[PDB]
Amino acid sequence: GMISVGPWGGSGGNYWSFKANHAITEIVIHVKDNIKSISFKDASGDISGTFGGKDPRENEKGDEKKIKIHWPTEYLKSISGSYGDYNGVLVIRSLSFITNLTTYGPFGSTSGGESFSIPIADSVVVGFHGRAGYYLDALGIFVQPVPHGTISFGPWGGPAGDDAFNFKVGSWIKDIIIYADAAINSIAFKDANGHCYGKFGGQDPNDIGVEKKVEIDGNLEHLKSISGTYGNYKGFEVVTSLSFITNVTKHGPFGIASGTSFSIPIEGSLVTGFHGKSGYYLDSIGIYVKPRDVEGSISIGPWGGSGGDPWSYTANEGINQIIIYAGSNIKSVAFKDTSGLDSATFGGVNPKDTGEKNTVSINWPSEYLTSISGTYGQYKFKDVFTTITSLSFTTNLATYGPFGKASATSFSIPIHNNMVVGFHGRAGDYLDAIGIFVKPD
Amino acid sequence: GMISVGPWGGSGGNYWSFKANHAITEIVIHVKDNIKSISFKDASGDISGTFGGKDPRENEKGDEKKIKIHWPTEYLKSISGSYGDYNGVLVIRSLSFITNLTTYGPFGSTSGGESFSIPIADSVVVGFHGRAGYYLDALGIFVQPVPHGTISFGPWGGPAGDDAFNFKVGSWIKDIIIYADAAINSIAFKDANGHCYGKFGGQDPNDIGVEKKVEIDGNLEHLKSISGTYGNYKGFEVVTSLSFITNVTKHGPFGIASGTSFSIPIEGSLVTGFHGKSGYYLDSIGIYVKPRDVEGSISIGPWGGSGGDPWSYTANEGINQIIIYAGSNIKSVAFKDTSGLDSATFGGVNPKDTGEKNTVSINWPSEYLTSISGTYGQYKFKDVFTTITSLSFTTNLATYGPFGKASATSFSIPIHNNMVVGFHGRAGDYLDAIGIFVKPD
Repeated sequence: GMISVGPWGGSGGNYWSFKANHAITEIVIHVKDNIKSISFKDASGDISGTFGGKDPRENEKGDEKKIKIHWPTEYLKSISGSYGDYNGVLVIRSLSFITNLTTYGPFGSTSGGESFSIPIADSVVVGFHGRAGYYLDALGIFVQPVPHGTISFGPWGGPAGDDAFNFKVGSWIKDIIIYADAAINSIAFKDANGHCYGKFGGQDPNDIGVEKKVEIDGNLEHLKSISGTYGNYKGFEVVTSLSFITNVTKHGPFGIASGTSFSIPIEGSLVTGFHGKSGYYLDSIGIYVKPRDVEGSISIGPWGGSGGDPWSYTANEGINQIIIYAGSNIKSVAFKDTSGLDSATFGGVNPKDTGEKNTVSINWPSEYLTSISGTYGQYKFKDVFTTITSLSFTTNLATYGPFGKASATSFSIPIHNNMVVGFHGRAGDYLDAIGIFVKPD
Repeated sequence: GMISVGPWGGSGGNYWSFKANHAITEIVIHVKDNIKSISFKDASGDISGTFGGKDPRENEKGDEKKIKIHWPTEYLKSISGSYGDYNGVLVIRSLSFITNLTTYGPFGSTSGGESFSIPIADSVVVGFHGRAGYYLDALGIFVQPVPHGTISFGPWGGPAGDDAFNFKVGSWIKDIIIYADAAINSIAFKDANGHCYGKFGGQDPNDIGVEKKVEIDGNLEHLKSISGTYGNYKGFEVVTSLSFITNVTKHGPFGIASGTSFSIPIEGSLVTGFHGKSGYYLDSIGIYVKPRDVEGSISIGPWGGSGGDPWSYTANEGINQIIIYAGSNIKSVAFKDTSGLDSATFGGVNPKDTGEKNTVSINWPSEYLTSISGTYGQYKFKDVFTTITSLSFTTNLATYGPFGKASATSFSIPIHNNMVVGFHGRAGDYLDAIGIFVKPD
């Protein structure tokens, strides 16, 4: 489960990759004028084999530079460098390796090239990829988030804005509502669950702009990336255009393409959030991404009634906390994870009937969710509803609950060798129904 | 899911591996006296990068040789070669590449030490691994079964025998029964289900040997490989000693080590059967292996009564067919897979009583098993039994059943985005209990 970034450099040579089994602790380059070749080593002593360095010319050859990464206190987090001509072929000319502690390089030549850098954070480099033949034509990285982190790119745009925004979702981005004329005036977003984020921007009464929507069909499509431009608009530096890149198509552009353009060459990603600043307009924006082994999880249930609005929550890392409100039945549920991803509250919408707060703690990852059990049936307040009435959560070490009160119809899952990676169901005033997402382990 | 074989060669340099994403279609070696270096190229054009050849010497470059594999009509299945001293280092001295149609090589010096060969069959080489520094210290391969096949190794031993054996299991080897004194007189095996395999050998009326047992605890251990010796015993060429290699320990030797030794350096393998020849003694023995899954498997259930004997069945490739004999309930169920793996029959141990035969076909892989549901209740013949009363099987395309007759209590599994890879439960005269093994998709 990792995100591909890049590669940067020429289009020649053949694709290679090296996904380290253990942390990357060494990089070996041969340099003269350009980068002749690269190889790697992980913490276990495994090596990647050498990419590039293939002539037959012996001179050229290049001086050996070894770069040490002091795992675990130091880890590789990113790279920079430059590309440009060699013998007529577009290749890597210089490289720098960026850790949580310092930067190594640049190695190679700093002049006469197109340089690249990556506006990334909260990442660890767990491998490389690129192109090679006689030379290293191109180089990229594979990244995973730091423990308890979420990879982010950007933001791009200008420095101002009065309202900062920052969110991550536990399902997927389903809708994007943009207002735009020459600039992006505002953006807002909806969850798979129908939860709305923002109106970030559009505070200028004279200048709200013109509404356009992106509607993502989650059965066929997922948001993978963004691109756009930023520049002047009425004296300010703001986002002037955006496009939304999925696995199917590119939506937009929205706004008009002016100033500096930006993009992120990423694959294997799902966008799970956005951060930036807005005021009158959209000053700056960047994304949060999670790796997609989006080909992946088993779903069980839900159990319970058919009322309520459907919801789902999949952890970014590990489910840490459950907040259950209960009385005679389960009014609401909510989840938190070790990376700080907190679900909306599912249920508990009628303030006359919200029950009592219960918190469940899970010492993740040595303790982790494993199953649920409970009952469902009729519950009356003003109307009659069919809901979850009692609920328990089991881990590898413990069973928490039951919360609520037992009604006749019980439910349970005689299941083993699994972990629970998220939940789903229906909720309105109460928790109508609940089930689980599981993976082996 | 692949098995590692070898590597052969010295302990110098560093470990490396290459697992191709598509079929290996090219191999590049540099040869002078030893193999200076190696790299690979798969059908999409992706390269591995170069292992070895870090020598700063010149008449140390070696001549480049390319080997093409004419995929998909030709595929790599094995290798052979030799290793020995070069400048005081134990390295790969020569190599050959073995295909379904032909052999390429030898490349390098044959005159030189130790040769190696692999008595393998039904394999596809999907990768290599080895050790490399200045030179190519060592090489091995990763393998998978051909479609519908099972990787085999051996047999080792002498060429005669009046009887022959050849079986595979759908659980694992729990027991091994050996009669031995100076040679191996006979061998037998038990399933995890207690089903017995043969007694092969022990036909000398004057010389049957002393019994010894190996018990494998299927919770902390699994059979991985075997080794042993073969040579003369009273004018027969037979297996003289065997040991049984698990992920933890090595059980044996049984018999006495005399004549020629054999071993097969594999990792990632689960032994799933045996083949060979036997008569008075054990003439020859070989193994079947399956990759121990880097993917794990979720268990659900079982549902039903507590009576009976535990059994499990896990498909080698994918479930193809099911046989049930239920009338007023369920005497037995059985299963077949697309690789020829046939399960035992799980109860219908009463001559009297076996209901009517029912064959269910699944178009694996385009059609595949989804879940189950049934009933349990009380069934009476001579006495009273809590068994599974009726039963149904869902796939991604259809349901099959029920069989027999629905009772009071009806269990089901509200599961999605999964495939069933096997079953487990309890059986006697009837199917007391049944549950499933699932994975995502």
